[PDB]
Amino acid sequence: DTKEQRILRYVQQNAKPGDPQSVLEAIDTYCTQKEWAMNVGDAKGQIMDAVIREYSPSLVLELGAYCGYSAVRMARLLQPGARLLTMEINPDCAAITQQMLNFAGLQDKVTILNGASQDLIPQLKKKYDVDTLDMVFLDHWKDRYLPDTLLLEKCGLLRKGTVLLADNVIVPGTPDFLAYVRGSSSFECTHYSSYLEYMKVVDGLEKAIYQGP
Ligand SMILES: Nc1ncnc2c1ncn2[C@@H]1O[C@H](CSCC[C@H](N)C(=O)O)[C@@H](O)[C@H]1O
Ligand SMILES: O=c1[nH]cnc2c(O)c(F)c(-c3ccc(F)cc3)cc12
Ligand SMILES: [Cl-]
Ligand SMILES: [Mg+2]
Repeated sequence: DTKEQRILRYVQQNAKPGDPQSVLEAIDTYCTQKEWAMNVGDAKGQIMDAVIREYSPSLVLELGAYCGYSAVRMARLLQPGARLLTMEINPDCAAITQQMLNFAGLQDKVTILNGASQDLIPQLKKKYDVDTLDMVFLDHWKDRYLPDTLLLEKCGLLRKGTVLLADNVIVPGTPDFLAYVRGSSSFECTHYSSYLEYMKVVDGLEKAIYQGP
């Protein structure tokens, strides 16, 4: 078995079905005590929670699902009828994520799409009936943050006030993306300093609010 299978089994055997908080706590326990994994984690997760509560987004797009930790984190704070779409290139992880969400009782709020972000983003309007996004969580791969931001804009998926929230802007780091959004009059940016999940290593999130062309 894989690390990701082991995380899912741990949740299944140490959390309560239908209880998102118990799922997050189980994942965080496993990943602190047993095996590190690239979940956004509790420290940065608390910042994400504060952002989600401030904006109450009706439609969120996540890039990079992994085991479903961040999807659970966000979806448990969505209002009735609000929705999360999450894109995941690795089919084994897409299946873990789906099972994680099912266990948490969040499956009605989330659509887990198996494919590359750069291939799926251009299909959101016609295939997935999206108009514009209220929030984007970028947490897939550092080198895709800038290209996928520019693709989102090309595809007409951003509106005035769309919130981009980017993980790992310090470690592994996303220098092109940061230089771009911080230098562009089309974004208003704020940095939230924190720590790499499960580690005493500095990391941070960037919030970049789209301001129109
Ligand atoms: N181009 C791409 N499109 C979609 N998924 C991608 C991708 N490149 C990498 N990924 C996926 O992005 C994930 C990064 S880890 C995601 C962690 C998750 N957001 C959490 O905090 O719980 C991996 O599962 C990886 O397979
Ligand atoms: O590739 C990633 N995608 C999404 N999130 C990540 C993450 O949160 C990480 F900490 C890391 C990471 C991996 C190894 C390290 F030594 C440090 C950070 C990687 C990713
Ligand atoms: Cl943490
Ligand atoms: Mg990350």
